[PDB]
Amino acid sequence: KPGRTILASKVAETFNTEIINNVEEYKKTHNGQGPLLVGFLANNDPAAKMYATWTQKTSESMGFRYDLRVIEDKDFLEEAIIQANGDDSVNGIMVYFPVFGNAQDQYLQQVVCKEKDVEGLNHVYYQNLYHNVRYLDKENRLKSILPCTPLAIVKILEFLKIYNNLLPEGNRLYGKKCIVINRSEIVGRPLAALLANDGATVYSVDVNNIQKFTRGESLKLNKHHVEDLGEYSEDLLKKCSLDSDVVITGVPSENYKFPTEYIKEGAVCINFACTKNFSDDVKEKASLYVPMTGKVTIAMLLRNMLRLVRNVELSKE
Amino acid sequence: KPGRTILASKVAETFNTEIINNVEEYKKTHNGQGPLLVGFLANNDPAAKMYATWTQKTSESMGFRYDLRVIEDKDFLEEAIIQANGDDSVNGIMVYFPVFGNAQDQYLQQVVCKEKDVEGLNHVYYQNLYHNVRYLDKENRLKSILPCTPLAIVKILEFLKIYNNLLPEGNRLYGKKCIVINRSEIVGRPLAALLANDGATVYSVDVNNIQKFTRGESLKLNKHHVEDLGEYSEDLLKKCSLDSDVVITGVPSENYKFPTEYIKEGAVCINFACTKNFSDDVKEKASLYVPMTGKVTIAMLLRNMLRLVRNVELSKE
Ligand SMILES: NC(=O)c1ccc[n+]([C@@H]2O[C@H](COP(=O)([O-])OP(=O)(O)OC[C@H]3O[C@@H](n4cnc5c(N)ncnc54)[C@H](O)[C@@H]3O)[C@@H](O)[C@H]2O)c1
Ligand SMILES: NC(=O)c1ccc[n+]([C@@H]2O[C@H](COP(=O)([O-])OP(=O)(O)OC[C@H]3O[C@@H](n4cnc5c(N)ncnc54)[C@H](O)[C@@H]3O)[C@@H](O)[C@H]2O)c1
Repeated sequence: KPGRTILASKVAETFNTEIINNVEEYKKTHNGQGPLLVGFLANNDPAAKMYATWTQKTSESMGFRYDLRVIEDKDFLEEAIIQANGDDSVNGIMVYFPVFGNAQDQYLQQVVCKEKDVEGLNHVYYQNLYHNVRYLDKENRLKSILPCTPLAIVKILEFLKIYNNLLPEGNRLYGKKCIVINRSEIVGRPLAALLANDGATVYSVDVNNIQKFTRGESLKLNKHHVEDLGEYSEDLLKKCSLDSDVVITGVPSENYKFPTEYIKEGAVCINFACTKNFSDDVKEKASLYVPMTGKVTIAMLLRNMLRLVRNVELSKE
Repeated sequence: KPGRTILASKVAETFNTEIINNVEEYKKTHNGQGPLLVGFLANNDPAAKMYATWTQKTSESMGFRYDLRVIEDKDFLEEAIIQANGDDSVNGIMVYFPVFGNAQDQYLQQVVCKEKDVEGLNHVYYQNLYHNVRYLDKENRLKSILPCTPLAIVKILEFLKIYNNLLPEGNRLYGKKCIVINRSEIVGRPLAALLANDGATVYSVDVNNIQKFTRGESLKLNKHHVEDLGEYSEDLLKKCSLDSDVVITGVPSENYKFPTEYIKEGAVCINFACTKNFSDDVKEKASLYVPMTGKVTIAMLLRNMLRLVRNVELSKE
């Protein structure tokens, strides 16, 4: 029996009602105006532009004052971010990567004012995710947000009902096997960790080697315990994936193909890469298939902003 | 006439007297004990171990309580850093890269407690270097340190007398042409920038393309203006280098060779890569030749620590 297909939009539909209401309350207190979310586009990519347009329309639709400040020359994007940080009118900032396409982007993600960083690119949010820190302040008022991409995927699994919503917080994924074909510091590694923290065993795939992320094994630090595995062998990946009942993928290659033999029956497949790295025939094998995150990522990024704003008001004094 | 050769040690000799005296004053106030500098070694590299030993002996020699906490499995190095951050006894922390050998190391460099980060790996010090910020606080008490590697190279040039010590601060390199064969976010890019900020025109070389870093061109941000150049062409590099009277190199390849034809007569050559990327015959062409930074980097890293400590006492209330 062929597997169904769930669109990112359908998942995002769920959050609309929640997000909207939060914005309305904001509008009251802030004399009719909603929060100003700025988006920096500094790359010449049709896909990025398309996504940017999506974020634009979706946010405006909800009631956000969205501004898409496009930069010509890469190096000035930084400067733009600086004055934007100081711009009180600006309530949230996001950057459309790849800007430079290397370490620089990772530098830039640390330039955005932490309080306004809606995507959760700032290092602090990453540490907190790895060390299971829920808040920021001592008095537990300011809740620490998580980077939208992995947070979205999680929410996707929650929607798909994989997260057994009958177990205590941080263990809903107990008896589950997951595999993430990506270990990028921006999404892959954090995603795998985030999953493992919820109970599931994770097979983290990388070009060089594979690893097995599991629950924290220390008392000095509540961080996921990594179990290193054999060097990247094609047939090895197969074995790992076959055991995994949940597979996530995010390889940048526009011509990547995840062998459908690897997919286990009933396996839930999710792709976050801006490209189609999944082989079409995957439908009959996977129980559920989500072609691309995108729209879901946007919803999270938005609600994250709402949390940041609430945090600003919460830390106003 | 063949060019001379200056050893990193000889340069570091200069700072000994300064560093020592600062430590003695510290010893008084802190009942005979000097500052505790911890070094995390988590890589299986003969060179790194050798360097670690050097830092160990040099610091102890000066009067620093040096501890070399070696970690077996990479993933636990992080945890070690955390408890070390909280360890009040620890006055400074440094990490021996490559730990993981990828993005992770860049993640880890942001895990070290900013106040104890002696090498200047933390993002804040990088921003300040790029935005010419001298201090941290509003009242201009806490001076912001710069990452030891590029800071060392600068000090090397200051020693070599390239920095015309008769011009006002931040313009001693005015009529000088420099080229940096490295654009790593950790050293290359910051170094080139740091140089340009002092007046000199910089040719930043990368595997993909070359660029021309120059003085700040904006009023909204005091950041060096980058002039992008043609894609990396071998004979192009030649042209750039020929104009450059000062050449710095840091390519990781143990078998790299910088064609001596590129070197201009009287050109000052410096290498910071842990490997010999310079062709031996370079002596007759270059006016001065510094084989490797190492020892100088250590001295800076040390004095940086002294500044951090002074900053801690300075921000005690
Ligand atoms: N949907 C979104 O909102 C969103 C957000 C962030 C990232 N992304 C996607 O993720 C990509 C991130 O890649 P990057 O720029 O960090 O590049 P990179 O190549 O440095 O990292 C890619 C990661 O995937 C791994 N990978 C690459 N080829 C692989 C292969 N053949 N087999 C197994 N693993 C492989 C790499 O080892 C690495 O861990 C982006 O290009 C984008 O397409 C999408
Ligand atoms: N002496 C010290 O204390 C110290 C400190 C930091 C770094 N280092 C050295 O610098 C290296 C940093 O490299 P990385 O790990 O970031 O690796 P990487 O390959 O990601 O970056 C190396 C940088 O040099 C450039 N480069 C590489 N090959 C080149 C070539 N053939 N021609 C021109 N440019 C080239 C790359 O484009 C990049 O900008 C280290 O391996 C180490 O050897 C030494």
